[PDB]
Amino acid sequence: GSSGSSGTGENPYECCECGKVFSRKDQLVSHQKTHSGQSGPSSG
Ligand SMILES: [Zn+2]
Repeated sequence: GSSGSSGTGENPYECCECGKVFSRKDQLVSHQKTHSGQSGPSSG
């Protein structure tokens, strides 16, 4: 059976950073928060 068994299932919220899917964006946001991205000690 060769049908690309990479990524069983598809969802609108799939953290590419590590590779974790969620149910509601909300839950994802809290996850992506601790992931690569523009966030640090700014000046203001
Ligand atoms: Zn992640």
